[PDB]
Amino acid sequence: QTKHFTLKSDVLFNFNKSTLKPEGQQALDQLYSQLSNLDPKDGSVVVLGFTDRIGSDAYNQGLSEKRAQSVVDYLISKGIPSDKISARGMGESNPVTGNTCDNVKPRAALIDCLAPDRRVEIEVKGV
Amino acid sequence: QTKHFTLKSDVLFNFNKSTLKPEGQQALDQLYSQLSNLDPKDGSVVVLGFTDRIGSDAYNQGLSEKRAQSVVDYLISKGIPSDKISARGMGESNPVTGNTCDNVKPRAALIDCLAPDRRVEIEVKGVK
Repeated sequence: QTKHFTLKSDVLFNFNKSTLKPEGQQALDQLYSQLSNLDPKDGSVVVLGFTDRIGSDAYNQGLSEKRAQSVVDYLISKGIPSDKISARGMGESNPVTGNTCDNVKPRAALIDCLAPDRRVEIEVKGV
Repeated sequence: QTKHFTLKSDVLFNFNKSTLKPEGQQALDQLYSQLSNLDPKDGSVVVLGFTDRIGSDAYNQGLSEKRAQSVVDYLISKGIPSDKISARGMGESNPVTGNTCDNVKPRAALIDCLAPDRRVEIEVKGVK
């Protein structure tokens, strides 16, 4: 059995930062039950960080990876074994919004429209 | 005679980049006849780039400069002599909004509130 989780980066992290906000800690707490029912042998967890097509929530590079790694770190401290979990920074790839926001021009409104693309996804194999 | 022009950085550039956008070229095209009719002996152009207060001082300064050079480089190609036009990046200093946005959240609302600070200012000296 495979499970999929999506968290909002706007809730998890401050702008340009990868330190988990309290609300982000809580959202990982609330999912940790089901996020940890792993097969001892072949259970694995992959944390994938994404931003939007203009990278609106960062001005420094590497933040989608930093954020995924930051989520891994937290989850390991909750009790996922470190050899069972890994982080990847997917940047702007695989946008959820598709072409929805192509014609949105103001910076504020474009940020809003692109919110669904600013997320961390978690794939759990073997539950 | 001195003249002052202000362009919206949001129109001229993409977020966190300094490549002059088409609509930025076009906005420059439209002011051109107002900033090219210069005196050969006293006429000068200065292009100032400003950012909002979000992020690093030094970061915003650098971004600021590149944006100003992009505007200058383009204006040079429309026909302004290189020795009469100049670029100066100003970072987050001299904000138009003052403290108006100090407590604004979340980020999109703040970005919207800080818009007037994200600008390119152009000073034209000695216009005929």
